[PDB]
Amino acid sequence: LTALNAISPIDGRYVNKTRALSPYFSEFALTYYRLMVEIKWFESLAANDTIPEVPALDNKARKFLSDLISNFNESEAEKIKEFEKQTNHDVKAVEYYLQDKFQENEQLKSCVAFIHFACTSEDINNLAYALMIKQAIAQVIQPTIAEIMGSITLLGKQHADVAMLSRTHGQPATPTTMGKELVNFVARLKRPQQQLAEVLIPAKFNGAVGNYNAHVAAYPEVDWRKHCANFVTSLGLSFNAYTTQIEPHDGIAEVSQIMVRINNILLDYTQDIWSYISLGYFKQKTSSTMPHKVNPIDFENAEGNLGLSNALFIHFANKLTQSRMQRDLSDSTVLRNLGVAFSYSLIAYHSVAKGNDKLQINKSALQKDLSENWEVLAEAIQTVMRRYNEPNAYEQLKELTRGQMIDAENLKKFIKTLSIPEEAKAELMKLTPETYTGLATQLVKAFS
Amino acid sequence: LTALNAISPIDGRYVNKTRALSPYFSEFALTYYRLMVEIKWFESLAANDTIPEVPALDNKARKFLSDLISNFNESEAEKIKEFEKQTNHDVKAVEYYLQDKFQENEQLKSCVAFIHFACTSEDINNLAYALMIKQAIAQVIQPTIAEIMGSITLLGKQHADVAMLSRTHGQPATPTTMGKELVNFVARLKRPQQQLAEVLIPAKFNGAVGNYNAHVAAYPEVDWRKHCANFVTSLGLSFNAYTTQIEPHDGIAEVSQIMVRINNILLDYTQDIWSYISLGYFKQKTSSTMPHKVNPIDFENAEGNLGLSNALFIHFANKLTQSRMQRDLSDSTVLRNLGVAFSYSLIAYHSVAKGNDKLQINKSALQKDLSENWEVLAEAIQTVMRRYNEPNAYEQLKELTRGQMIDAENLKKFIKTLSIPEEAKAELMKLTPETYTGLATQLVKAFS
Amino acid sequence: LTALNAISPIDGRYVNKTRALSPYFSEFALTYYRLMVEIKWFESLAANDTIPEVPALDNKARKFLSDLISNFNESEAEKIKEFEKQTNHDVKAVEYYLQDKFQENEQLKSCVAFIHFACTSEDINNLAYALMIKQAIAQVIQPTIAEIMGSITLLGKQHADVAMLSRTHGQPATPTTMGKELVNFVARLKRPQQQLAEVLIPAKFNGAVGNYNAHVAAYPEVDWRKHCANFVTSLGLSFNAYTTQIEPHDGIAEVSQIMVRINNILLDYTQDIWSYISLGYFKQKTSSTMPHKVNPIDFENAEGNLGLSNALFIHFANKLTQSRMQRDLSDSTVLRNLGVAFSYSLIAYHSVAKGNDKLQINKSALQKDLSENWEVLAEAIQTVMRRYNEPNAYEQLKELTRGQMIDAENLKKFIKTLSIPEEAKAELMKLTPETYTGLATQLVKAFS
Amino acid sequence: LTALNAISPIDGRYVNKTRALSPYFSEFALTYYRLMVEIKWFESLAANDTIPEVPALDNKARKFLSDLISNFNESEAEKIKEFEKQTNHDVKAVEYYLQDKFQENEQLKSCVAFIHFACTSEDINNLAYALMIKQAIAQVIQPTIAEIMGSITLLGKQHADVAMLSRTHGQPATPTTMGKELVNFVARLKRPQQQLAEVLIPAKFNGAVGNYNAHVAAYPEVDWRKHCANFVTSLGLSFNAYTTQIEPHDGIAEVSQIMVRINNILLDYTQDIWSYISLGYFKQKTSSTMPHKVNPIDFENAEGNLGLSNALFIHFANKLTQSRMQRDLSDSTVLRNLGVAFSYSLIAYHSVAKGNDKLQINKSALQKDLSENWEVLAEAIQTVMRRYNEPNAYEQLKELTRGQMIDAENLKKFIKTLSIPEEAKAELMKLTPETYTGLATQLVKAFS
Repeated sequence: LTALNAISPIDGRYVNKTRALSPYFSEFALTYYRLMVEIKWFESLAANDTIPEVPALDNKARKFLSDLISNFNESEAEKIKEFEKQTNHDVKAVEYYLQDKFQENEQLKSCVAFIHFACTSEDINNLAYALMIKQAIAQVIQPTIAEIMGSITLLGKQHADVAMLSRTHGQPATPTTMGKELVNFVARLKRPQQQLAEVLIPAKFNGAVGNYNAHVAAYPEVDWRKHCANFVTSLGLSFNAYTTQIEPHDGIAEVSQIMVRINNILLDYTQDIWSYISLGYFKQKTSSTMPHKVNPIDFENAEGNLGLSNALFIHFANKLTQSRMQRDLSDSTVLRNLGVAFSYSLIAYHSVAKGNDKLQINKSALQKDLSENWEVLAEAIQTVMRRYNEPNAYEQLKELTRGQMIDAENLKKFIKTLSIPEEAKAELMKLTPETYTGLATQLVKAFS
Repeated sequence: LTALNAISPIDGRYVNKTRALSPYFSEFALTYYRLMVEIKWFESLAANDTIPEVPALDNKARKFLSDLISNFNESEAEKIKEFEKQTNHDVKAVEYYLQDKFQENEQLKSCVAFIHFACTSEDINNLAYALMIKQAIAQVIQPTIAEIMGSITLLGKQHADVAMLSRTHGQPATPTTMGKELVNFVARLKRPQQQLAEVLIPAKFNGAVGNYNAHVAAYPEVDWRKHCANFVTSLGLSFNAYTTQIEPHDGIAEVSQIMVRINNILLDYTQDIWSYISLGYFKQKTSSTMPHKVNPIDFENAEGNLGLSNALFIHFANKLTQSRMQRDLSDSTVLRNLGVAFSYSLIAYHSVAKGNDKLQINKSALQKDLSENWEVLAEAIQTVMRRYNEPNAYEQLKELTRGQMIDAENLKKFIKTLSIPEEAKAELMKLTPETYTGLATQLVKAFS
Repeated sequence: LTALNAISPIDGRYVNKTRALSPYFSEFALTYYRLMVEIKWFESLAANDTIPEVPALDNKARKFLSDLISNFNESEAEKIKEFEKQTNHDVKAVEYYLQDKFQENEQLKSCVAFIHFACTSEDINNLAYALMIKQAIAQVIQPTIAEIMGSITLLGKQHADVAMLSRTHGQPATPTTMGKELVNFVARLKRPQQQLAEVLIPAKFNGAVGNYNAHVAAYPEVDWRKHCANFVTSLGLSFNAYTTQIEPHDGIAEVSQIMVRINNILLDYTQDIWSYISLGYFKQKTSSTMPHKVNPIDFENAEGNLGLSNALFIHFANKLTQSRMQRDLSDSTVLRNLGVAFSYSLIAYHSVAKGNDKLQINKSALQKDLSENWEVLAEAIQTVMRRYNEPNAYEQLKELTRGQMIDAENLKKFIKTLSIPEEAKAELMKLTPETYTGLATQLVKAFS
Repeated sequence: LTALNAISPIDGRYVNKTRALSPYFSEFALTYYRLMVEIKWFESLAANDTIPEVPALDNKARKFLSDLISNFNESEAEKIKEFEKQTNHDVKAVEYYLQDKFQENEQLKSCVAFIHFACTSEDINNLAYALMIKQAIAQVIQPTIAEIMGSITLLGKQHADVAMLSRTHGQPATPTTMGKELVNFVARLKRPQQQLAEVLIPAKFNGAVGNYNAHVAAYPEVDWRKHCANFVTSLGLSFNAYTTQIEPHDGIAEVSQIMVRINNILLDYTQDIWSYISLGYFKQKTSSTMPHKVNPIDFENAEGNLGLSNALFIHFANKLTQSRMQRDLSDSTVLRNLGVAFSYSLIAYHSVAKGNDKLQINKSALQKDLSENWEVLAEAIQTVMRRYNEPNAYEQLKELTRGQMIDAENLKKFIKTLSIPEEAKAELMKLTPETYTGLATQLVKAFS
């Protein structure tokens, strides 16, 4: 396999864009996390007083186990792969590897029967996946989304006071500012971004079918529910007390849906930026002094990848949350694809950041449009009329706007014919589209 | 239109099952909520000291406005429909109606210019829909889901101690209890049910494009952001400070996804109950004394409706969250269908409740299966072996289980050949599949 | 139920837009088609020589049965509903109704035991639904799509020669004509429209589980496969020889996917028209002589409804095509919603037709844009250079276009500096953006 | 990149299962097909009499071009990648490569200006993708589906006469045969499999925006529509005369939907096989002589991958079929993922084939169930009653079946109490559930 011959663009065309996820989602990562889980389980038994058959671990034993995790590499992963030759269960190959390693330590040599003690394969797998999700989000996904938010915020702040014609149903409307329109997207991102950071990833640890049966058979006297809760919560996960063989994956569905919400806001953003480029509101920043068009390719690339990511995330939320009776195995193969969904998202985020850095505001395009659309002041005139209790204020302005092409002159002429205080007239005669932006700039400044 | 000739089964075949939603989602409801919003806006202006042009409302005026809402009916809705003849905007027809009504009150007669003051149609619509969603969830949806949860919980409690063979990949596995398997579903429902109750429905109120432009044109001196925040929050909604013409609908997406999560757990439930019926684990409760099969039709009906509801909820979350620039109108028609999605859910909930009430446990079916599958004790033997540091405990039991058809006799014989303490042997020889349920019943009792 | 209180906008806000579908999809329609199917089955037995126990029907008997179908009304539907009080199966209520009616005819009085002979409920239901689909498509859906195609074609023909600036990635590109851009959509619609017309709707008729078991028990000597094939094919349907209790619904999936393909082309159309309106390329046709903006609301309404229709059609294709073993009943409730999906489509088609009729071309907007974008001729210059074997033709024009703002003057100046035949220069100096439309108009004229 | 560190299981865990697709979908494949398209275009110009500026190619020139395609390798792909350093468009790098190669041939040296003559990048890309799709389907996908169909057919034929209890709504029903139930799936696969083989993949070739503008600028006298039609149809593709810059991708949507239809039938199959395994109807074929359970893992793996494939195929059909105006670029990145969808399908097909080969019928399980469910003969008794005009035949059998547990004895006793011919009684008294399979075996034998 080379990136040239890869079928998926995640490991092919975009291989350099997605590498950050490889330590979390890959056959190597899954092996690393299963190994970590098996060792940490064994350690939890050594740490428990009511399980005297596993003695407390001494300095040298702790370090040996610690070193298995920090020294884990391709070579060692291949060794575990070697053991898969013998087993029905991949997870069993990790137990075999550990049995092998325990021989190298005087104290551990003796304790091999307690590796994977009372566990089912899914006890190990669900924890491994819970940790992969938790860490991919904490180290890669949440920080990247934070960066995109900062990027759009910076653009919003910079263009806080840049007046702009609105378009509602595609057509000239009450003005805003470019920075306000940009800040609106960051405001939408805040809630699901915080939700993404805060979700504790669910995990269970309770034997074959969720009832600690084998645990209780061997150690009726150990408080297994307490032991397993403390084990799982020690890893920074959300202990699920109530499961079958599998953790039911509703937490994966929740995380998938948070990602969908984020991706859809960003989808909306890429489509609006593309429109602003189309209108010439942005040009390329970088003959050196001459204005040039910016190619919106990065936003179009993000747009395509955001949809692919959602396709998979939506599927996960729907499919993983049914499993026949105490479970069917059809979720296993699907879980190997969590990384693919996050990868399409990540590629999209990188594209948004890259496109954002190309944008330079084109003030003259924005000003041309405002100066051609004086009709957008009509509501200002109408609302001032209302204040002074003028009856048919809306109909009157509709009669005006539909009967002539409005500019400064006709507006002034209409205003004078109104029965409103002279000061009120004067203020309306000062109004221009570029100065009818309401609280747009104030809202941008207030935004954090 | 009669229910016989309706195209949608929501207003046809299932008309009686869905009526509870009509006061929240229907052209009548939308009119009622727009009217309420317009009146409450007008009242907020009267209540504001910095807007002296609308005087504080006296006893009689408050009651008149109050009465417009409580006395609203088909007759009045038809009257508003009458005004739609004149207008581009449906919401405008409500203003016309109110202009008409204000004539009937000495004080209100004078204040007609302040109805819909500085508002855009979408200010009224988004609030109306926010309230419809909020109240449909608070009065109908959340309580119905609470009822389904209670129903499954009661079944779980009743069958807490009823031993049952598990099936993993469809095949005999470590035992559980029927009540434990039922409680697992309620445990999954807890989190999204609480999330459904807690979501404050987003709403905005800020003029044509989100910047209070018309407000500021007429009243530069009024703190509009404060006024509008207090207005929206007074209604029990989540004020959105940052919008275009529309509220961006990410809250609708969040609510839709919570509903999807709930529906998927219930989808899983209907499919498992169907399987338990298929296995004869349940029979009909209601020749009077003779056992009869229960027809799983109610669970199959729920299954079909849960999928339809999700189809729409998924669509809402994806489609409503993009809108071109300061908005396109394609969301309007889509919002008229929120009730349809909730209706498919509601029909499904009613079906689950109805099916649940038909289930009677069939103990002999459950016992037959346990007594035929002694192989499921193997892990108990293995894990006891591990405790006493016996080396190849897993391989030994695999060699046993794959070479003979296991019953009590072969098991006893194998156990005796083990090198474990005599007391350990004795306890394993007491074990039976129906008594190998681990902490299933303890977990059911602990469940709330 | 009134349209005001309906939850679904299909039977509410849009009740008048969707009535054409009521005779095909409604509880009344389903009853009508079940009745028709039961009668036509009974007639097929009378018509079979090897079934002498049902005598050939005489003039009076044929007319009596014929009249049951043509005289079917609300009153009669209510009577069948009356019998549902007694039955597990709705279809059984139709048999009871017919038993009742057969008493009114001397010959039929005697043959009541042969109503629903050897049938299962699903034999009747699948045929009823097959006919509802077949006829809704033949009478309503396919003709409406044909009308939309004609509408867009007429617009295309009218604007065949109207030069227009293209936009690729939102930005000025090689010109086309408005009519060519419109005709492109009709070209896409041709194939799935023909496919929609040609699909023969699958139907089966073979007893409880697909094997004619009950038929063969009573009449081992009758060729049931031949009888049932001829019965189903006589109705204009596609006989499925191989089924369980249900027809497996892959034909419904195929039809749903054809509808999805059509709806997506029309979705693309509504979005482009909205953009052309936004650019001012269209204005309202209908102060009388003054240009006015067209509001794109009809296209936005179509856009929203097309997505809703696809949401349901996609769901049907995925969900209806699994059914557990010899069937589960969860498809039943889902089938009652086929009409809802077609209804969202129909509302969208009506909206497209209505919007199309508002469009008037705005030539000056189109001409302004062409005259401002002479850079789009660059490829013409380059390709003429290639013809005369000029080496770096692309790089040279990129060097030109990126270094100055191109107009007629700079272009002429550049052209003269080329080493190409004098006649070649002269033809390029004649070129203008509005005259660089290639074969756009020729392709429009050729289109049918 | 190694398979261990790949994020996608397509190029990771399942790398060996998916390699067949690499020559069709990979950055290498895309380069190969772009190169082939560019060369074949150039050849089409040489072959055209009205384009004398490109002379007819001589033996040596044809072979040189031919050799570029057959000798294409990683080395050459890397060389094209080298040129991407200089270009905005990847396709341009192929032109540069060819310019380079043309130097090595006396005749071709002279014709470099005609490489990519009048083409746009998308002319090359859409053809390249059309060929990749066409060939992946013809060489890999359609033959693999053919193999799965044969596999299920063989199982159906082998078990043609093996009586089996049906289950409708999970519950005992009229018998069938195992082979009939299997053949039902192959019958469903026939139509979409033939449709998959027959679809001619759409492709266009017409310059920047679909109008041959640049072609006509340089060669007004050449019949470009005829030339390009013949070019595209010579490649075994479906010429699209009517496009913008892109081929509109409705053919990709059609192919995606055919794949969805196939995958859903196979999804249904994997779920039923899993149920038959659960019931013990199948055991493992391979202590040597003792019956052992078959683990349904291969069917569960297929189930998971079929859903992933559909997620992507559904997305393609919806998203690729809109593109803003004369096109946006967001489809480009999405097209790089066509292979991923086909790969999930292929992995699933391999799993189905692999699971099928493990199944051995377990006759005693099937016979036990039939012999315990004599109630399923009731409809036979009822239908024989109907034949001899017995009035309440259905109600009578319901009264029987609901009042006692039916076996051979009660049935015989009931039959004797009927007023039907003595021969009719005798034949019903011979009936047993295992002999009430109707035309199941006859239908299996007839199946091809």
